[PDB]
Amino acid sequence: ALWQFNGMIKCKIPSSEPLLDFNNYGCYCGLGGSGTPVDDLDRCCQTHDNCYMQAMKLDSCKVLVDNPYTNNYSYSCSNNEITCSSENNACEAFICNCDRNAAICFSKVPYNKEHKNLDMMNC
Ligand SMILES: [Ca+2]
Ligand SMILES: [Cl-]
Repeated sequence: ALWQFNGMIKCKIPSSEPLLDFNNYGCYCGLGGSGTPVDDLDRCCQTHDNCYMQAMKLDSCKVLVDNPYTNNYSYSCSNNEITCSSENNACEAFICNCDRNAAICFSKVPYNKEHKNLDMMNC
């Protein structure tokens, strides 16, 4: 769920308020998306959106209203490393992996302030 994703991003980027810094960025960082990613961070967000789409294709998520932004899962942050838990069931585990991969991706790409609150005519 969004709560866990926020904490994962803070795990990798301890100075951030992720729900501010990484929402309404580019064409993809925020709910849904369109167009061509404007930079590698936006591409991280495109991949994450795609991962949530793939998740929802799984029968294990379809059985539970396991909507990735609201589906709680278990993970830890320790020494700024994210670990998804073996106690997660299949849908939860898939979402946790999507979120972990995106958090790591965000932490390894430039953050370009010119792409914050981008005009969608760019998308
Ligand atoms: Ca999105
Ligand atoms: Cl990690």
